[PDB]
Amino acid sequence: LRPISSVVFVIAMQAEALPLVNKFGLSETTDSPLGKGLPWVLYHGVHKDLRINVVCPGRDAALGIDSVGTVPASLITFASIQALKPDIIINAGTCGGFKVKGANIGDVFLVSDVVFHDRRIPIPMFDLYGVGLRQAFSTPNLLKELNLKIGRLSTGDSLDMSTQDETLIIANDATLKDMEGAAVAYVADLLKIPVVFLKAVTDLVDGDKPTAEEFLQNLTVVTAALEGTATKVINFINGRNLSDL
Amino acid sequence: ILRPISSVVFVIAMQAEALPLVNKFGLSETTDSPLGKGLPWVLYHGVHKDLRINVVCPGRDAALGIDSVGTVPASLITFASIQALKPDIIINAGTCGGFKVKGANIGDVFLVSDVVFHDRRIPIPMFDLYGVGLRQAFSTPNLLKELNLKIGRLSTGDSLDMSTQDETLIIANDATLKDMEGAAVAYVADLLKIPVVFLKAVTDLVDGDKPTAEEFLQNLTVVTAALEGTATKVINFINGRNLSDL
Repeated sequence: LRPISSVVFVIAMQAEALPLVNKFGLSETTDSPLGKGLPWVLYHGVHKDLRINVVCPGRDAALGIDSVGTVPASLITFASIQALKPDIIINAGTCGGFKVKGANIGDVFLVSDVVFHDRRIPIPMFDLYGVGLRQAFSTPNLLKELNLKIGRLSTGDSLDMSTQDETLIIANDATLKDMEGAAVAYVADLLKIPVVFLKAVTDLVDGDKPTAEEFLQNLTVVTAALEGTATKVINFINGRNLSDL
Repeated sequence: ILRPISSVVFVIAMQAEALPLVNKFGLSETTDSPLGKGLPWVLYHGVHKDLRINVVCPGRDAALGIDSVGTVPASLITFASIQALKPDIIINAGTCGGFKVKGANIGDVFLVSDVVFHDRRIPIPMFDLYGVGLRQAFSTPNLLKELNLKIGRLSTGDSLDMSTQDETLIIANDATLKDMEGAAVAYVADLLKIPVVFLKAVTDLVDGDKPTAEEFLQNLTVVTAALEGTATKVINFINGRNLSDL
């Protein structure tokens, strides 16, 4: 095969992208290559053997909060793949974790496989489709070298967790809970692009703090840990082919 | 210079829901992959009188062949169709559950006034309203006057069933209709500034006495014919009119 030459990061919140942007000296795109009048942000750069791009769903028109959730993440994954034809996608972001599954605040996890906990369609065939079980691209050398934790990720468009959500998340044996991962994998699967995840724990879903409060409290520090890992991930990938990880 | 509507996109989640409409207007399946290669998405195009008509579906899933329902695939095809096909107006036609307390009956084909999500709960200020994603459908007063369709709020979520948490939000948002793509089509259409209108045909009563999946499957064929019937009259009404006339 050929060495990986192009990597796209899909990152939901702009402050989580920014340190990575600055670290690799990436520039904000000016020519709206993913479509006109869109709030989306793309940062581009060439670093050693890798073209590097980072896409975010951008600041919402009303208030400028990050356009989080499965739909915007799915849109930018699709558009950036079609526009750039990367070798690999990395969906980097924050997530909730389970203490009983070994998750701690500030851990940056790799993901083995990914599901939805909030697409409940109680009809055969549709049920499995809804769950949308998908495997992350195998990166055994990356995991070993960086000494990263790993677990199943469960995706849904809510930050909190209803009773029904929790039953499905426990049943699927997830270590991690986010708001976009499985939608990224659906699009990547559709377009035959390998996908890796980097999910950084801001809050303990089985813990003694409310989710929204804990997430907001740890966001700044955990973002920094996520940048430290994503940086190492980029350097590791440089000059390797997909077989090497 | 402004002009009468020349191009319409239909976004339809299930192929069987799209076919009656395809047959009615003699549309043919595109072979040129206008939205991108290697995808399961299906596009039908044709010309009826003064209007070019595109019907797009998220396609049958690779595993078992079932319709790729839900907000993500709908929002992708909306996005790709807008960019490639450059429509004047989008119509999101599909089936939905209805609340009989809100005046909905099985076989009713509604015109949506506005749209929300009931399954994006982000209990943080600013994020909360964003998650709900309240959006107004394009104003079509004359169409409503002509066609006499019931109207009401649509509430969107990626589940066919309704958890207790979903219900609380659906009740408080005073929706008449419940579906699986609507608010996401609206989101995408807003982003790209395309007028969107919704035709939602009631297959099951969320506050009735029949299990949802069961009632939906039972009524799907007859309600799909009803939906074709309304969409046909919508297409014929739009013909020759500008946006501001509906």
